[PDB]
Amino acid sequence: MTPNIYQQLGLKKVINACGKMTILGVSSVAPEVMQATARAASAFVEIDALVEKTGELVSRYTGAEDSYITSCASAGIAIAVAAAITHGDRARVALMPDSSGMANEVVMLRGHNVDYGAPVTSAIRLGGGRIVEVGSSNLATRWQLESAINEKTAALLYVKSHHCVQKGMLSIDDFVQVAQANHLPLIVDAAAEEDLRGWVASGADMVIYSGAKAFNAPTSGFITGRKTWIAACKAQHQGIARAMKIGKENMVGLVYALENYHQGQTTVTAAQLQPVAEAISAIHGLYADIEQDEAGRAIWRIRVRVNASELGLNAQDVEAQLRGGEIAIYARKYQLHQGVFSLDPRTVAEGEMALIVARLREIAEHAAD
Amino acid sequence: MTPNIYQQLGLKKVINACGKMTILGVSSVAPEVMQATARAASAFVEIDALVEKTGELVSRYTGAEDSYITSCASAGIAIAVAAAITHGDRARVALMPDSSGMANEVVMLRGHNVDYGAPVTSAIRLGGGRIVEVGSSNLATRWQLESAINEKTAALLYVKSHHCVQKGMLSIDDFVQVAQANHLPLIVDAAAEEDLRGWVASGADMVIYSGAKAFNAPTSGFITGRKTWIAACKAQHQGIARAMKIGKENMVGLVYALENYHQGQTTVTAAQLQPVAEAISAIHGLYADIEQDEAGRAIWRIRVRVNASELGLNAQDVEAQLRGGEIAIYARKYQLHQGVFSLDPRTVAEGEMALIVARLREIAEHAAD
Amino acid sequence: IRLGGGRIVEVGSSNLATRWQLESAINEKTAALLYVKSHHCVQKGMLSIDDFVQVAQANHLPLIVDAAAEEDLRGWVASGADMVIYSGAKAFNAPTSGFITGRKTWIAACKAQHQGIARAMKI
Ligand SMILES: [Ca+2]
Ligand SMILES: [Ca+2]
Ligand SMILES: [Ca+2]
Ligand SMILES: [Ca+2]
Ligand SMILES: [Ca+2]
Ligand SMILES: [Ca+2]
Ligand SMILES: [Ca+2]
Ligand SMILES: [Ca+2]
Ligand SMILES: [Ca+2]
Repeated sequence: MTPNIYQQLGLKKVINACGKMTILGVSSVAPEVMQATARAASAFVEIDALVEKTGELVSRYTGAEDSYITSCASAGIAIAVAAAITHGDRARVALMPDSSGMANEVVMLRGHNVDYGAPVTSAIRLGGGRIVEVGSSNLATRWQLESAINEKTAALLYVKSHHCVQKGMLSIDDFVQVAQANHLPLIVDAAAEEDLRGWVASGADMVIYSGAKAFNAPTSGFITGRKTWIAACKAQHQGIARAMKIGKENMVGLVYALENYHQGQTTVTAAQLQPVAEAISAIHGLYADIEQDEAGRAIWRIRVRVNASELGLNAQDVEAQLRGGEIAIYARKYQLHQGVFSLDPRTVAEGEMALIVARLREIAEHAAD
Repeated sequence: MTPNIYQQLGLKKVINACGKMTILGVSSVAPEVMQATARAASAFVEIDALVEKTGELVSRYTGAEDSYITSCASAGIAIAVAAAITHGDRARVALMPDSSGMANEVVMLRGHNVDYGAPVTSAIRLGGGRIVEVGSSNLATRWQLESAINEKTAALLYVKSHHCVQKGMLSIDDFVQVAQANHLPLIVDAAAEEDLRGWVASGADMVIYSGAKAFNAPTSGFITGRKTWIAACKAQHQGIARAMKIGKENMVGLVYALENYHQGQTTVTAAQLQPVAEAISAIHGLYADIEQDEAGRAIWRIRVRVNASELGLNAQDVEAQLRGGEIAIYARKYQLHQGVFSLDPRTVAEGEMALIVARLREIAEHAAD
Repeated sequence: IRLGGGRIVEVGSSNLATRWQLESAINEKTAALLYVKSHHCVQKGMLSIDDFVQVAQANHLPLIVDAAAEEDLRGWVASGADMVIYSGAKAFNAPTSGFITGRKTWIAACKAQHQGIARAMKI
């Protein structure tokens, strides 16, 4: 392959087969999307008019009243909290994140206090919020959520993620009901979610997505929800949002990435994966098969099982040599203890499949057995 | 002209003749720079290796030990303060911006407390800093700077800007001497500055630039300085810097924009401006002449003076109709009270000069006199 | 200001000050608004004397104007300021002196200071 730009700077060529991981650059933007960004970058625009129009265009995909584009989902969380605390008041916006003497408590489940590389507490604290944790890490009841609300509460936060505790937690419906009964905004963190309308439709006031993670967009994120609260988010441009800046180029890039996602994307069919699966199985000690997501639909992956006796290496040794090689090959390390590594083709580009098989055989030949 | 992407979204075509203004998108990235960004966006990379290499490449232009790329200059200020307060300690990084019980005072001149669309206080406060203002708005002595230092002081901040009070303030040398005498880091805000080496060479520990403003780069900024303090800046990726994210694409874009700036750029010569100046003077009531910067070198601009009696409109009426027209034309509004507006050709692209002259005549014809 | 018992509340930045910033600084602890006319002050980007008069009269608070070097005796009183301060030596080549001029109700409160802090500022 012709060397990528990172190879030209002295870095390794990376093959992504794990997923949208922040340690590898999150996502690969489509070339059609980068064209729209470059044309936007090479021209001036009235930013105030761009903010409204991009919010209007993004809202067409989410079904909310208005939308606001941010630099990332973490910035969306900080802005959404600041919106709930300041109500858009220009004086309070300049004070953030020193919310002294204001209603600044953000109520969330303890099971949702998650670390995605950085603690979700940091994003909330940047917006001026003070975290109030509800329930235990394994169980949370509704009366615990209702008792946590008092005159200092500024917002409720619901976090949707596989990082969160999956059982024993309250439903999104419980948060909506408690929030509207106390006349408080409900904020939803759906950073990796691809469902654009489901979280807004549930009655949440502000929902936060990450444009890079889910929709393979240039570095971006957006808040979508009620126009009154989105307006309070926009007011943060004179405050904390000035440090979380996204330019006109990536604002446009997100919009075209949403349209590129809405038009549809041709996912890799199972028929295409089988030739790659057969080649890996030919290697001594490696057995490869195509597997749909055991708990998910419309996702095909190549599961590879390693026999230490035949190959001479365990699955941990294979995965490490895949990354450590001259071409950094990142596979899924979930079931590595069980002797299995898997390949997610969604982040794999054309031809990259063949290179992974070549490295697998080279690792086998270097066993020398 | 073929409609730009913003025109396709329903927005006005903008002609920039004022300068790098945040209300118009700051800057126009060079097409060669956008190519490097698109290739970077369409590929994965080990971010940890990219952070070091980009810091090394940026440091070649500034002469500092190391460098760190940020989303904007405001993010660089927040990170630099957090670096001075946390010293890179992972526990303190997670606490920001709640720097309770730490040395968190940032000492700066009151004459440097400026508003660039957002108060510089907001960026400092996001990093955990508490502002300590030195001197008055018109005068600041050295003993005032030395008396402000105590065991709670975390850093000294020097702000370079035309927004700052120009006379009566302390020199950069005074800040360096006081900072090193108390063993405290000196932070310099040089967001719009094009001098990459002068501020680092003066002995400042961390200097902050804006990649978009000065070097016509995609949305970016960087901190450059001593490796020990830059290391404390990098440590903020697990804390407040997670919300001020810049992706791999604009990280590369800044590096290629610095090389595109270092190779040199062909500035518009005075000979090229004269045809445009002559056409404007042909209009009744308008007198146009080329003028070098009265206080600056190597900057040519087209100063246009309006005669209300002849034209029928004052300079304020002309400037407003330039912006309000179907093509938004932004001129310099500094001496508009004196009956003069000027045209800065640095942000004007090829052919855009001719369109401005056409609108000027249309405004004159619509006088109907 | 501190000799008179005041605690300073600063509005805006050194280069820019908006009206909503001026109005937000007013609260139940506010005792007066102060406008300073001088070449020492920042010229561009600051609020006009009219903005201070309107905000002061909207909160029933006294507006104080420092016009020490000003030779305009009537212009600052005419704008509606409650107390305007001049320096007799600076502008009118007088022996060491100064004066406060303004509304009779507030000048009376100034005269009342002769039993207090004004005993140390004797003319
Ligand atoms: Ca509201
Ligand atoms: Ca749902
Ligand atoms: Ca072993
Ligand atoms: Ca080789
Ligand atoms: Ca250190
Ligand atoms: Ca210098
Ligand atoms: Ca008129
Ligand atoms: Ca027409
Ligand atoms: Ca007057």
